[PDB]
Amino acid sequence: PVWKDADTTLFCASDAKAYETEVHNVWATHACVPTDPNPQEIHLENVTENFNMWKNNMVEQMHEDIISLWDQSLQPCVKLTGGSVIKQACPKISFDPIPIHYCTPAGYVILKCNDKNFNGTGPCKNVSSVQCTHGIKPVVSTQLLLNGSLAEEEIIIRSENLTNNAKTIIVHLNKSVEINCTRPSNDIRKAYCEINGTKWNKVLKQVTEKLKEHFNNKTIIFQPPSGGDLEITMHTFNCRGEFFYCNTTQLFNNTCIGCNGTITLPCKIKQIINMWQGTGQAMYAPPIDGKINCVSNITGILLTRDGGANNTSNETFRPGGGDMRDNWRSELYKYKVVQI
Ligand SMILES: CN1CCN(C(=O)N2C[C@H](CN)C[C@H](C(=O)Nc3ccc(Cl)c(F)c3)C2)CC1
Ligand SMILES: *[C@@H]1O[C@H](CO)[C@@H](O)[C@H](O)[C@H]1NC(C)=O
Ligand SMILES: *[C@@H]1O[C@H](CO)[C@@H](O)[C@H](O)[C@H]1NC(C)=O
Ligand SMILES: *[C@@H]1O[C@H](CO)[C@@H](O)[C@H](O)[C@H]1NC(C)=O
Ligand SMILES: *[C@@H]1O[C@H](CO)[C@@H](O)[C@H](O)[C@H]1NC(C)=O
Ligand SMILES: *[C@@H]1O[C@H](CO)[C@@H](O)[C@H](O)[C@H]1NC(C)=O
Ligand SMILES: *[C@@H]1O[C@H](CO)[C@@H](O)[C@H](O)[C@H]1NC(C)=O
Ligand SMILES: *[C@@H]1O[C@H](CO)[C@@H](O)[C@H](O)[C@H]1NC(C)=O
Ligand SMILES: *[C@@H]1O[C@H](CO)[C@@H](O)[C@H](O)[C@H]1NC(C)=O
Ligand SMILES: *[C@@H]1O[C@H](CO)[C@@H](O)[C@H](O)[C@H]1NC(C)=O
Ligand SMILES: *[C@@H]1O[C@H](CO)[C@@H](O)[C@H](O)[C@H]1NC(C)=O
Ligand SMILES: *[C@@H]1O[C@H](CO)[C@@H](O)[C@H](O)[C@H]1NC(C)=O
Ligand SMILES: *[C@@H]1O[C@H](CO)[C@@H](O)[C@H](O)[C@H]1NC(C)=O
Repeated sequence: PVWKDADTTLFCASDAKAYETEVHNVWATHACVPTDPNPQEIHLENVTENFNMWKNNMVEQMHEDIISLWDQSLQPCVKLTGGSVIKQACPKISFDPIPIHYCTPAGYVILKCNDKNFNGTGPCKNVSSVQCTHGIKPVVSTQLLLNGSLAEEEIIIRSENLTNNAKTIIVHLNKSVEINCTRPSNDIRKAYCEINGTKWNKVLKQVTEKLKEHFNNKTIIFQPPSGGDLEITMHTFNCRGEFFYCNTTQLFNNTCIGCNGTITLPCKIKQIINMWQGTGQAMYAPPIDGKINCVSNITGILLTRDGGANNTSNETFRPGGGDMRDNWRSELYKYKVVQI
């Protein structure tokens, strides 16, 4: 019953249905094992551990998989990679991320912080031990984190160094905000997302107050990104295979804290993407026919605070994204690998 921080090679578990053609099911059928049918965590009594979500290998462990997963599934007609043009087959596929678990091999375990207000760094008091993590959907997105877990109590602000403006801030919402995005049946690339103005605005209000506590009640200001390539300037995600690019100016720019209706963001489905796995562009074919719809829960926000504001009374925050390791860090933050 003693251990030390260490890294090893993990394996995955998921409930992939062997028959299903959906790319995540297929990727998990041949690369992951069946989920533990008999899990049991082991509370360690009055044991206090330290965690660090910004420096956790599990996150790089998951990243590598999703990159492998996307490489063998979601695959472009043409891939441009620093002066190369590999052409390929690019058939429309079935895409809907499932949860995947991360388990340790014999000789190690994962420590799971259960402080409902854990921020991801430092000390944790109620510490549990698990063999595998819970089911995590590997949802790829910028600006908004969708379909994830929620914070159990207060909205949590996660960062490696709040004081360093270069380090990303992950907001962990305690209440989700539904976001419905549709590309109507037959511009075929035109689409949009609908969001409750009231709900979203109340949540953003609350978020503002949280950041207030972390930044000496200094005026909090939200704005959209200042410069970017579209993947970052817009809220980007994949819905049923298609890459959606939505303009979130109406969430971070009306402030509005008579505005309380249904926010409607304009989006566009882009065949040509700047990849997240590695630098390069990938070009897909045009969209599939019929209404393409994905309703998702917004569960977190990726923010970047402005710099050089030290001499003012304001703090400016803009939605960020691009590095997916932060998206995985969004769910894995409470886990840590220790060798027995
Ligand atoms: C650093 N590391 C290595 C290479 N990367 C880049 O160069 N990126 C820059 C690029 C614009 N310049 C945006 C990229 C991005 O996020 N693409 C993206 C694609 C599809 C979806 Cl669905 C999505 F949500 C996002 C991030 C990845 C990060
Ligand atoms: C510690 O977390 C575990 C996980 O559910 C649970 O027993 C309870 O929330 C906490 N226990 C105590 C004694 O606080
Ligand atoms: C969410 O957390 C905030 C604190 O940031 C709190 O005021 C609010 O009541 C919480 N709401 C829910 C639904 O948990
Ligand atoms: C996280 O919590 C620890 C301990 O309470 C604290 O030292 C650290 O500053 C916190 N980080 C943030 C971003 O709140
Ligand atoms: C946090 O950022 C500030 C500003 O760059 C820096 O001076 C400080 O050393 C950072 N904290 C740590 C622990 O490095
Ligand atoms: C989502 O949007 C479409 C089109 O506006 C609508 O038909 C549907 O009822 C909305 N809600 C859900 C849960 O799909
Ligand atoms: C938006 O959510 C609020 C609760 O915050 C609710 O009163 C209202 O019915 C919702 N709006 C719509 C159009 O469903
Ligand atoms: C922020 O303002 C609130 C006012 O409700 C006050 O109670 C609190 O002490 C202030 N905190 C800081 C860090 O300025
Ligand atoms: C998003 O829409 C607003 C208008 O609502 C526009 O000013 C802005 O340029 C758009 N964003 C981008 C990156 O084009
Ligand atoms: C929103 O901010 C953007 C700056 O990127 C700009 O289009 C616009 O002036 C702002 N909104 C309003 C209502 O002025
Ligand atoms: C979120 O989950 C819903 C229900 O499982 C799904 O229909 C939707 O496609 C998911 N969103 C994304 C972006 O994958
Ligand atoms: C969206 O949120 C509701 C309530 O927070 C939850 O019951 C539901 O499972 C969430 N959807 C997904 C796809 O996780
Ligand atoms: C802004 O303030 C932080 C901490 O107060 C400091 O670490 C950082 O270097 C400052 N930035 C500039 C440009 O002075």
